[PDB]
Amino acid sequence: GKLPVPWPTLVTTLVQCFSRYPDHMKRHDFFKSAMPEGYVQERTISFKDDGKYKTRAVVKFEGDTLVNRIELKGTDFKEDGNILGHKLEYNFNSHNVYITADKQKNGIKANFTVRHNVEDGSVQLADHYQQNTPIGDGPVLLPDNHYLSTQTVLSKDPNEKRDHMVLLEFVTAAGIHGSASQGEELFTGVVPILVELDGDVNGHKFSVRGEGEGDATIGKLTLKFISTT
Repeated sequence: GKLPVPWPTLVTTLVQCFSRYPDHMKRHDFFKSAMPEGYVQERTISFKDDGKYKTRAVVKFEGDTLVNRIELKGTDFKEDGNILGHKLEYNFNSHNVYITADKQKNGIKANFTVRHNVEDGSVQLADHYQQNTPIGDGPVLLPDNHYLSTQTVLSKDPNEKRDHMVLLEFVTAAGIHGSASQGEELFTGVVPILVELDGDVNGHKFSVRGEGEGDATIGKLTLKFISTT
């Protein structure tokens, strides 16, 4: 049934291994280098003047499919804030995701602030702190400082009765001028994606399933998400 939080607030949680890394930046793509065993992605997302999401995801291949399985816990939300009050517009701004190497954890950190347009013309900030750690023992690529630049469109399937989100997204790496990892080569074509999210926000339980595909050569995601609550 109807999600207890707005769909746009879940976009960042719902596969940065599909980012387009230009040729001169291929040695800085941690995300693909960790595949197929994958990485743990953790965030705290602080909704300013409101509550927070804490998320933990395992992103890895299962056969031909790139799977993102997430547990999301939301706390400290206001009953008539922009999130539980469903006051956010159905769209998604462009952001820069600033990445730094975390040499101690053999992974990366990222920081960025999402801007969610509110229906009254105000803006709801969602401040993201992110950490990714590889699951496997094999070498990974630890990047120089750079960012991912995003572009997203949200739409609906006119034939879908369930609460859902159709998403199209393009992401390119920037901020820095043969394959740089074996894991990079698992992304050379179109790759099927499965996303499974289990959520609890202020005791409102929900789940989301997404399916679609990624084309990392052009930085493109095409996914449809359904509330499986």
